[PDB]
Amino acid sequence: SPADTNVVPAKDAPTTNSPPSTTSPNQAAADANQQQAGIVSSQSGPNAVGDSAPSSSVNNDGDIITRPTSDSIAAVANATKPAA
Repeated sequence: SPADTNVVPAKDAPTTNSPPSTTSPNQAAADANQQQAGIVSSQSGPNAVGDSAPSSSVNNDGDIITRPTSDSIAAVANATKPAA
């Protein structure tokens, strides 16, 4: 029974479920993933307490991004263009 014999991490899996948050990026994501898996809260006790998941917002550096790393470089760049 194929399409089962071979299952690999989905496209961009690290941070798929990760919800667009500005409060606790990781916690918020370690939860979308939590409910996502279907694992009820009351079921996993101590575990689902202090935990993080890669977040779709957190970006590669600590900083809690609010838009693509690229469109952010684009902001700084644009805001600096003396009249040719």
